[PDB]
Amino acid sequence: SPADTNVVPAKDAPTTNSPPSTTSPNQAAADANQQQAGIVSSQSGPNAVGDSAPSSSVNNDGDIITRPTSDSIAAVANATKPAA
Repeated sequence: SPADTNVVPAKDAPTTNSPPSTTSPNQAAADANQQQAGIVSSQSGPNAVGDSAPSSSVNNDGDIITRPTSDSIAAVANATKPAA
């Protein structure tokens, strides 16, 4: 029974479920993933307490991004263009 014999991490899996948050990026994501898996809260006790998941917002550096790393470089760049 194929399409089962071979299952690999989905496209961009690290941070798929990760919800667009500005409060606790990781916690918020370690939860979308939590409910996502279907694992009820009351079921996993101590575990689902202090935990993080890669977040779709957190970006590669600590900083809690609010838009693509690229469109952010684009902001700084644009805001600096003396009249040719």
